Amino acid sequence: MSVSAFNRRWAAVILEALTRHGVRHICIAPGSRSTPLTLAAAENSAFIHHTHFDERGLGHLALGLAKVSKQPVAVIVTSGTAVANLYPALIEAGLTGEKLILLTADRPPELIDCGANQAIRQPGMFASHPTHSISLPRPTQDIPARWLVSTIDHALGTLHAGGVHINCPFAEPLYGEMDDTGLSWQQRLGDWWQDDKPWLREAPRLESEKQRDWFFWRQKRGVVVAGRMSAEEGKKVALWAQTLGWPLIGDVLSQTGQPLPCADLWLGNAKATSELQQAQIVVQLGSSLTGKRLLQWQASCEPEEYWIVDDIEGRLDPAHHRGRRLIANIADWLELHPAEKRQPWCVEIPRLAEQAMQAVIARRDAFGEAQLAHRICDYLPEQGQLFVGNSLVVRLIDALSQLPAGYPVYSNRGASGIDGLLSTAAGVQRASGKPTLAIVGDLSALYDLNALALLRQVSAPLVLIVVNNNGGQIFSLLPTPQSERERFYLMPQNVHFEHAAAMFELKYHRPQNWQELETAFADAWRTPTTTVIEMVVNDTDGAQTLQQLLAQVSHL
Amino acid sequence: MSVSAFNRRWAAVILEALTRHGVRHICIAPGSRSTPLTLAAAENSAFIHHTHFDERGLGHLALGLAKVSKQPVAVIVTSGTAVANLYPALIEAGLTGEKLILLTADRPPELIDCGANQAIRQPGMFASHPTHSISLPRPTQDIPARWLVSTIDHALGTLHAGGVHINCPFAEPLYGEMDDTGLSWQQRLGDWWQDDKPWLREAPRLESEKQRDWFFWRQKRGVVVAGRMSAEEGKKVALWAQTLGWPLIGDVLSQTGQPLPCADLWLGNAKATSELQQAQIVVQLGSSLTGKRLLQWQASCEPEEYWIVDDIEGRLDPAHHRGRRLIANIADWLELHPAEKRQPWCVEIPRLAEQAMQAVIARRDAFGEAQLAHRICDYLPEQGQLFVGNSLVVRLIDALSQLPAGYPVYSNRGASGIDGLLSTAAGVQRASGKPTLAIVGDLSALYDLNALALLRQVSAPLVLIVVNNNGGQIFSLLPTPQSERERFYLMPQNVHFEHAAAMFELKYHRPQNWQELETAFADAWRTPTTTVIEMVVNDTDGAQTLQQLLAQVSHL
Ligand SMILES: Cc1ncc(C[n+]2c([C@@H](O)CCC(=O)O)sc(CCOP(=O)(O)OP(=O)(O)O)c2C)c(N)n1
Ligand SMILES: Cc1ncc(C[n+]2c([C@@H](O)CCC(=O)O)sc(CCOP(=O)(O)OP(=O)(O)O)c2C)c(N)n1
Ligand SMILES: [Mn+2]
Ligand SMILES: [Mn+2]
Repeated sequence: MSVSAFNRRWAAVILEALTRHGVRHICIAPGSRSTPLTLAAAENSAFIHHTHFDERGLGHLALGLAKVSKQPVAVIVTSGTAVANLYPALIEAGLTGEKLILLTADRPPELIDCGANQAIRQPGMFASHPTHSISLPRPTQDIPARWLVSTIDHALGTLHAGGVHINCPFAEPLYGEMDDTGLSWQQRLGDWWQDDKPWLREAPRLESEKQRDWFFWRQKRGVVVAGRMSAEEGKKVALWAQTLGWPLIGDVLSQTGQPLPCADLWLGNAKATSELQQAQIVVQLGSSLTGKRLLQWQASCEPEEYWIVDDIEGRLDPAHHRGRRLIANIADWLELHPAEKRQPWCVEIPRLAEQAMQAVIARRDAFGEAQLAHRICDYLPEQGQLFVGNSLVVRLIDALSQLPAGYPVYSNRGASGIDGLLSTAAGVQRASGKPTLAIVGDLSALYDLNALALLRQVSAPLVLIVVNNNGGQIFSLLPTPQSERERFYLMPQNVHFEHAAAMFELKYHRPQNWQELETAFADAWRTPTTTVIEMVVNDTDGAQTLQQLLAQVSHL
Repeated sequence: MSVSAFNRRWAAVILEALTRHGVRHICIAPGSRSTPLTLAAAENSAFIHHTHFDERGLGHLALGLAKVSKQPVAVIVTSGTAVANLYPALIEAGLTGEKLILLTADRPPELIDCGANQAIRQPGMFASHPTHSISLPRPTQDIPARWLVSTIDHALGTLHAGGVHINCPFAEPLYGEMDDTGLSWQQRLGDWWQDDKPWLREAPRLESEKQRDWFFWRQKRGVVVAGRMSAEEGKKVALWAQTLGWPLIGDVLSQTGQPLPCADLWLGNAKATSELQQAQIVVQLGSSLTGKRLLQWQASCEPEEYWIVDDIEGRLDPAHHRGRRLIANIADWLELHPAEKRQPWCVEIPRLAEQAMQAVIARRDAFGEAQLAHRICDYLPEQGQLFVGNSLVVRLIDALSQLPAGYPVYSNRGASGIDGLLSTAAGVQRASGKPTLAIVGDLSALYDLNALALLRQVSAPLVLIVVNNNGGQIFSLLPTPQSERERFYLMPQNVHFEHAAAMFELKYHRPQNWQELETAFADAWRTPTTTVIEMVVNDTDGAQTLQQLLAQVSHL
């Protein structure tokens, strides 16, 4: 009888199904057409609910929650451009593996392509970027609940990584009293409603087999490259490489402790690349390598075999080496391919790395973004986590700092967009409840400015450092043409962030020197709130300091 | 030989080709992969260049420019999530007709699906939303320039309406001095380079034939419904309806002068629906009707025939009436189907319309958003234009005000997104150079907050009224459930906009009464800058006032 009531019962099956696959967090944006999903979610006690008004920011909030928690995170939006705004976060999830379940409300079929308000063609609108796409039919009791739950269960159960687009059409009426319409339809699932398992259990595991010739290859001269992995995996990789006697090139994203720090500098020295030419195998664990010199060495090296171990699917070597692409949990993979103690084979590179770090330390005093990057270890919150933005900051920390082994680092380095960094950081914080240091550039902060609304709600202190060098100064590091550089690349916006902080009642500091910065941090970690720290630096100093250190270390 | 030089020669052909199709404005976001396109655009004197750091805002800026100028507008962005952020504006263009030419830089094929930084699958990523999609090949001199320009000319020449996605892969190196690589390849186009015409002229016109039985139908009892159309078309439709003696129901977007104003109120009166039951034909010109009562009457009416005349393609009647869907320029269509002088047949509705407007006038004094909407016709800038936002404001003006015939009104009412209203308003202002009044809600202003950066640059005064009723109070108008309403629908953010204005050095006023509002207006119109006027109102007053007026008029 009641369409409004059946809509809600149809939606309740969808939401309850998700709880059987570890969905705990659900992020919801406002709308009318999404009513059946949103009310089902609100009524379901299994969920932690997050809200936001900008669906692009909502998608990145969900991304951050998923990134840290390692469980699927659901999103509810209404029909129309609300759905399109989820694209950036979905694309990033497709590259780095976050499980985002996008529940996108839709008009019913009879209201598509007829000029109806807020009605667009939604099935397939994210093309190949979701791992799975479900285009649900117009709700009807003539399709059994067991079909609906089974379709959800197949999508979630078989999900190795990445997003799922579930398009959910609903016809009006959407509002009205809840009657018994659809109760017997639901009850056909019997005591599944009281169960904690999926209706259909379909959970194949995707994993490469052990490499049986590892105990041959581990005897050879090898290099370990560590990219993005978990904080615990970083510690395990550091011990493993040390035991192998192989040099470990550790990315800022690796949490290995970077025992040969400043690789972006010393990989520029001919003595280093000459010694690495002796490598017969490279075993890379993790991916999304940060530094230019590392990417260039990776592209140029010619070991007999190149292996990449990661739980991400697909090719991960942009230089297309002869070798192996091994899909595995990194910690599990290390157990299956253990190290045996062996004399180290590198003799020159440890010296060069020490010399490289000494060159950076010699330049630590100037109050600039290169020095902030170098020193950032001194400002990490205890038992906290770091969220590192894109553009210069991730490159500077990677090149100039040595981050502690096992200290959690998070980032958006799949597609490396500057469009969702504040909202992602908010999700990273909420997921773990840890004190968080997030560092972003000024254009990045402007891009996601309204995410400061989300940052009014954190469970532990969050410090947002905005490095304001007046534009995208990565384009002062790149050899962009001088005539067009300011207008068409740097795009200085000539703003500060004190009023932004004030709008959202966030504490704000603009430290002028190292002492003021240390005071600002000591202030900030005291309460479970977000503090904005704006570091104003001269436009090109960071880029130029990196360039100078590169040159200096190359001549060592 | 030089890859960087040839990249730029390939791009130069693309950009110069666009000048032969009326492209004057180009909107550019920052990046490296986009270098060939951006430098080709920058060097070409034919263009006016606009920049912005948020690609979602950039798309909407281009939308606003296209909306007013009625010419194609180009957009350049770099690869990755930058491209995804264009989706909302592209979808809106697809619905309302703006010609947006999206030049999306891409990695070359050898860097896709291999874990390379900022590389994603871009061809087809907008699915069916572009009118035309071009996936350009990896640049090479082995494909002649005549092919490249012909492909562009086909897409632009045959473009009736909506967006074009042109995906543009470029391999590194991207930077370097320009040499003669690709010069002889370009010169194969000969004096096309000096021409004002396309290489291939392909421009078939899409248009419905003259209706041969119009002289029969124009003598019947007809109703004219006017939706979105140009300001000049609105004046012509008003005269045409008046001549025929047919009642004209005119949308806020119609610029007809709304001779039977407050239709959203008087269509709720049974006597008006009874009189309209006598209508034998409904001729609707334009689409995207605003008001609920009008959409309800449209859905219930059963004239012998229902016609919709508009220059947008496809079905435009969400009630699927028996009738005709006629594709034409509305002005041309009226000339082809002229009015005959006939006696008006409606008697009751003119009475009701006057009584309805009197009911609204009686409540004009309170300092609320309903009253602002009613009185907005008194505050329109001389020789200016109005940009109306979504949610309550467009509904309140449509229901409560009578806007002058021929006074330009602009909006985003295809998909009615609240995600790009500020950036669109900026483009609307820049394209015409006219003084502009823009009115939006608080969640809408927060959504596109960083577009205040764009509003620092307007060519005539722009008044941005932000109506702050603390949340999306359209959900206090809709029968949303009270228990979940605040957290999951209204989502109050409890902010003001004084600091937002200050951040971007915009003048700001928060008037407490009508005198202060009028003082703010008078001052704002004196300089070619943006003034932010925040009207703080009681949350539910606007929605309740509309409900009350609906009830009162229904009982007349
Ligand atoms: C959504 C989107 N659209 C455009 C871009 C292009 N893009 C970049 C990629 O080239 C770099 C990706 C990376 O880190 O690898 S970096 C950059 C400027 C950032 O300026 P900033 O925050 O002030 O930082 P600073 O440069 O240190 O001063 C841009 C605009 C993008 N990434 N994402
Ligand atoms: C991108 C996106 N995502 C979500 C929505 C859903 N949505 C709406 C559509 O349902 C109504 C469209 C219309 O027809 O006008 S209106 C609305 C609230 C806006 O709040 P406000 O600015 O403070 O204004 P007020 O309600 O008058 O107080 C939302 C959140 C959307 N439209 N677009
Ligand atoms: Mn910057
Ligand atoms: Mn509001």
